[PDB]
Amino acid sequence: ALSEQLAELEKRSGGRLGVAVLDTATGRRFGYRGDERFPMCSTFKALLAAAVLARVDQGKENLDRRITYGKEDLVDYSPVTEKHVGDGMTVAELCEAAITYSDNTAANLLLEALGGPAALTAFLRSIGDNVTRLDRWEPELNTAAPGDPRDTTTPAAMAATLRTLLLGDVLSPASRQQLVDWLIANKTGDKRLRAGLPADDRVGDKTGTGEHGTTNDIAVVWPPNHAPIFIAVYLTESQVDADARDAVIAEVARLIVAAWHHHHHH
Ligand SMILES: [Mg+2]
Ligand code: NA
Repeated sequence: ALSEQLAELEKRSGGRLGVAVLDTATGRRFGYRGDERFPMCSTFKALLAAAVLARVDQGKENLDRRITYGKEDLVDYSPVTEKHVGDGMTVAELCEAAITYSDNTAANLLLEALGGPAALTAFLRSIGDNVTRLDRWEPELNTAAPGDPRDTTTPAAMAATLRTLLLGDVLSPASRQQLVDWLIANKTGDKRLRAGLPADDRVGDKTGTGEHGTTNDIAVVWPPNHAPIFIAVYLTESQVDADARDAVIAEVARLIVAAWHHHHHH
């Protein structure tokens, strides 16, 4: 049923919709185009923060190190970093801005601190993700050209990598919890998966937004008294407007809730 419902939602969107879910309480998993590539856009920033935290755990980076930068480093969509040219920001403040506001300059400064897109990709390979690839910087990585494998993931690989990072022992307990806390504090996803999930659930998420009608959201969801559910949703080549694309994502969450046994709103 869920596959046919998502096929109909995909038709409404006019684009290509990818979904992956895994429930760590029951083990139930689901995919719709789960092995097809989609542009990550800003969903990669969750993985970037994880790679930075791994360097902190190794003593190669410090969350309190202050990065100064200039006006010339600002790229489009930098709501936090544009306020701190004068004083700089610490590595922790840049991770917070990249995840919770999707700040693009913060992501570029963190990519520079990591060594670049190949460093992030090599980190992902080292933790068992053989799919996801980062090739470019902000804002070019949001081009989302159909057929272009640069800066892509698959819904199943991204949800699997989130499980490794948030439940596995890749990161120290402090770093793992910090990453979770940043995702829980996200400010950009209120109209996406969060809008379709039960109000009692605790949610961390990272959105992505790009050209070619690309709207994405990846989330870790804790229902009360319940091991977490991981959800990755990618929508691209969509023909409907930005609010309608957000509503597609929220509807995926509602459809997952409806298909899940014993789960409901209210
Ligand atoms: Mg359950
Ligand atoms: Na400066």
